[PDB]
Amino acid sequence: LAHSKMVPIPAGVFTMGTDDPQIKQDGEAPARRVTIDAFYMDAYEVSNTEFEKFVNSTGYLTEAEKFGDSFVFEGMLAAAPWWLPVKGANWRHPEGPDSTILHRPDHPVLHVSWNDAVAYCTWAGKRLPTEAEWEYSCRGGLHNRLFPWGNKLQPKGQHYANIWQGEFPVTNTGEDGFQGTAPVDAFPPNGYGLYNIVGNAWEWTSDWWTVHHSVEETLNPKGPPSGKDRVKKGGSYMSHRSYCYRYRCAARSQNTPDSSASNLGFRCAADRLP
Ligand SMILES: *[C@@H]1O[C@H](CO)[C@@H](O[C@@H]2O[C@H](CO)[C@@H](O)[C@H](O)[C@H]2NC(C)=O)[C@H](O)[C@H]1NC(C)=O
Ligand SMILES: [Ca+2]
Ligand SMILES: [Ca+2]
Repeated sequence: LAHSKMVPIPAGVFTMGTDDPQIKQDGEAPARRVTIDAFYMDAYEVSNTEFEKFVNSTGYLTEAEKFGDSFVFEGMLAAAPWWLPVKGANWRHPEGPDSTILHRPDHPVLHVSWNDAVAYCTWAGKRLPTEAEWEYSCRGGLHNRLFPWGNKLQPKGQHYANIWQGEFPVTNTGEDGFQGTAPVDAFPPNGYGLYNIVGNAWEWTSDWWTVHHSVEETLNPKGPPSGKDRVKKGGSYMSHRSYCYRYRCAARSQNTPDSSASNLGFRCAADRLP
């Protein structure tokens, strides 16, 4: 395993967002040309094992642990009836106190807040990516496509990401091989060498959330200077076309930075190799 490895994301110009928004309320539009300097991105979502190294080193207590609860999806025992605040749910106990990570060390760490993620990434000599860096990387060198790999959900009849199959939220068939999370190195890489950039765990980025974007060309944009929620990207193992069509690189959602949940993790980035 080399689950803290990073890949070089090349310098480039890309179209962020889309002029054919699928969830207009989320400010997927307008499409805008963005220039990104070369940098490095974690190939993998941060895993339980990698987060455990951080905690062993620092003694860090996550915000869910301090608050004493976190959000868990009902189907695996609030924003929706299927999100329950579970006492004792946290990164080590993803469905509550009588769950464990012992059998899933290589799955993405969950129940980590924005602050938790920033602490980890900085400890590791890295940082969170910006939304623009994250989306550019997600797109994997392709222009104006829905997914990191193209426009077809199952190219060549193959599953390319861990999302939901079946009727959400009642029945997840596990057709793609995983009902909950998958190992961080599951599924094919995109064109830049990134795994699970759509699906599996949602991913925090550094930006404050807004839905108001200019079409002006920008360079290494950081998002708005203020806000109340931070941007998350990429969808999760819960995502489905029928209700949360957000396993697209252009998609986006938000949460307050102290929020945590059983489908939300992160990966780091860095200007240079640490
Ligand atoms: C985090 O630290 C724990 C506690 O030290 C590690 O688990 C121990 O590791 C030692 C050293 O190899 C083993 O001999 C013990 O059997 C382990 N003890 C227990 C109670 O599990 C753990 O491996 C560390 N985690 C990571 C990811 O580095
Ligand atoms: Ca799945
Ligand atoms: Ca992901």
